[PDB]
Amino acid sequence: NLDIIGKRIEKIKQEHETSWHYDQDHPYKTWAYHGSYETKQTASSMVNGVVRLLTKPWDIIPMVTQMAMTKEKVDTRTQEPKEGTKKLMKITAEWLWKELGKKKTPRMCTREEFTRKVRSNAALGAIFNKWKSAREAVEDSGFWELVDKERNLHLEGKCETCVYNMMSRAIWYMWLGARFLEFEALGFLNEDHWFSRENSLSGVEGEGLHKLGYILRDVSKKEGGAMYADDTAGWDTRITLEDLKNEEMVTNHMEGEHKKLAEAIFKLTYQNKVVRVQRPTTVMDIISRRDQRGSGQVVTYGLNTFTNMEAQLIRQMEGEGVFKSIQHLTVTEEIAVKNWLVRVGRERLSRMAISGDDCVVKPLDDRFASALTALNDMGKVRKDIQQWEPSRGWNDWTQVPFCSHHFHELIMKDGRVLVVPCRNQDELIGRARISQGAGWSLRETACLGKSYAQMWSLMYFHRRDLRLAANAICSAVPSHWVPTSRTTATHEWMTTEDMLTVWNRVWIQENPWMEDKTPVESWEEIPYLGKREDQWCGSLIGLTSRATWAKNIQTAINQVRSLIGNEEYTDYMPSMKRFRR
Ligand SMILES: CCC(=O)NCc1nnc2n1CCCC2
Ligand SMILES: [Zn+2]
Ligand SMILES: [Zn+2]
Repeated sequence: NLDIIGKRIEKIKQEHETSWHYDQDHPYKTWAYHGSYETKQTASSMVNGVVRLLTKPWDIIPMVTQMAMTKEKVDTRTQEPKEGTKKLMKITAEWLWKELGKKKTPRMCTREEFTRKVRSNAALGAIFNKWKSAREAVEDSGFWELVDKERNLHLEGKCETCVYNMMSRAIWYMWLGARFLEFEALGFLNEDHWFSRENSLSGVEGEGLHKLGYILRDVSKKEGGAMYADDTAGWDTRITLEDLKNEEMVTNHMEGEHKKLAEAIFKLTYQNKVVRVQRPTTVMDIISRRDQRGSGQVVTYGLNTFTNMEAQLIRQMEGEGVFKSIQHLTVTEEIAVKNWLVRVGRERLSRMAISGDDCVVKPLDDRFASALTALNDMGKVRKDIQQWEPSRGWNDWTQVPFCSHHFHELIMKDGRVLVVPCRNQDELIGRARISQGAGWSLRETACLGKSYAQMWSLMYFHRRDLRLAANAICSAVPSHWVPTSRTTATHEWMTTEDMLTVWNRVWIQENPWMEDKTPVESWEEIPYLGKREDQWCGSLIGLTSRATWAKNIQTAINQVRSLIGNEEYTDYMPSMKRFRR
C-alpha cells in the first residue's frame, strides 16, 4: 500500500499545499481516496464540412446526424477467483508466455524509436506543463534528465511521477516521461509483433481489415461446433490482481536492466495505481487501486489479447472435460491440463481470432456453450445474457461479429473470390463526418476527408453509395494533397499512389488467399454486394434522395472545389460505368 504509492501522493500534496483537504462527501467506494485540491477546466466532436457537403442525402438520417451531437462501472469490484481457477490461469499463462517466446526475444525499446514515434503522430496518450507538445519535450535534454531521475528510481524499486489522469470507455493519460518508461520496458510486445497470427496463432495484430474475413473463414473450415463471439461486460474493469500477476510473468523471460525496468512497470504502475479525476462538486481527486487495466492503450491491447487467449483456452478446457471443478485442481488434473496444452494447445489457439477483449472461438463441439464456471469465476462475465444461460453461437462465419464488422463472400465476374469487411453504412458515413480537435484549416479538413474516401475505395468498394461518395471526395480535393489523420491495423489507404494500383496490391498481388495474380485493369471489374444485400447493410440505393445526389454529383463536387479554390483537381467519376458516357 502507501509505501509504494505514498511518494507520488506526497509529491502532488505539496504542489497544491494551498488547496489540500480530505473531502468527506467523496463519491468513491471501491477506489482508495487520499485527498482533493483546486482546479478549473474540462473536447466535443466537430463536423467535417468537406465530407458532409458530399453526403447530402444523410443530412436527414438521424442515425448519421445524431453521431456528431453531444464511470459507475470503473467504481465496482471483482471477487478473488477460487484456488482451482488461480491454478488453471497460472499453468495456462506459464505455457502461453513460453509459446509466444519460442521465436521472439524480449528487448528494450529506444529513445530513438520513441522519438521517431512522437515525430510522426502516434496516439501515445500523454498530457500537455514545461513544454507545449510531445515533439518539443523529446527535442530537449532537460526532459530526458527527468526520465533519467524516474528511471533510476524504478531500478531502486520506487516511483515519484508515474500518475494516471482519467478522461463503456475510460482513457488513462500519463505524462510523456511515464509513457516512455512504459514503452522502453513493454513496447517490444507491439514493436516486434508478439500477437501477430504467425507468432500467437489466435492473434490478428498487424493483420489488416482486408485479412480478418479470410482469417474467420479459415477458422470456419475446422471441424467443431458453432462459432462463439461472446462480448465481456467492461473487460478493463474485470482484470483481477491474479490477471496482472500472470501478465507480469513475461519478465521471467527477460534479463539485466530490462528485467528490472519491466518488473517496476508491473509492480509500481499496473499492480499499484495513483489516478487524478475531475469532479464538478471543479476539484481534482487523488485515488488509488491495485486491480483493473490502466496502462497505455498499445500495451493494454497486447495484455488484453494475452489474458483473453488464456481465458478462452480455459473455457475450451472446461467444455472438453479436462478438469471437473474450479474449487480445486487435483495433482492429476494439473498434469492433465499441462498435457492438454503440450498435446493440443497450439491447435486450440488456431481455433480462435482474438483482438484484445474481442474474440471468436470455434470449439471442438458445443459443450463450450454451457462451460461457464471458469469464465464467470475469472470475472469475464458475458454482456447482454444471464450469468448461467448458455452462449448462442453462429452457424455461418459470414454472420459472426468481429472488430465491429461482419464479412461477405463476393464473387468477381472472372470467378475469383473476395472476402470483404462490412458494417452498417450509417456508422461509416457518420464517422467520416466527424473530426476531433481545434485549429483545422480547410486544407487539413479536406485531407482528412480524403483519408476516409481512400479507406472506403480500398475496404468498402463493394457498397454502391461509398464507392460513389469516395470518388466524389477524391474529385473534390486537389489530386496531390496528402491524406492526413491526427490519431493513427495496416493503413494502406494513407498514400498519394493511385487507388486502383493499391487495390491490386492489397486484394490480388499480396493476398495469400488469391492463387490467380492477374491484375484488374479497371474499377468496373471490381464487384458490388447484391443490390438487396447492400440495402440490408444500410444502402440508400432505391431512394429518390440518393438518385438525385448520384445524378447531380458534379454540382456537389464543384461546390467543394469553389470553396477550396483554383487548385489542380482530377475527375474520378468516369471510373464508374454510369458517368462513362
Ligand atoms: C467550378 C469548380 C472548380 O473547378 N474550381 C473552382 C475554381 N476557382 N477558380 C477557378 N476555378 C475553376 C477553373 C477556373 C478558375
Ligand atoms: Zn514511476
Ligand atoms: Zn454487410
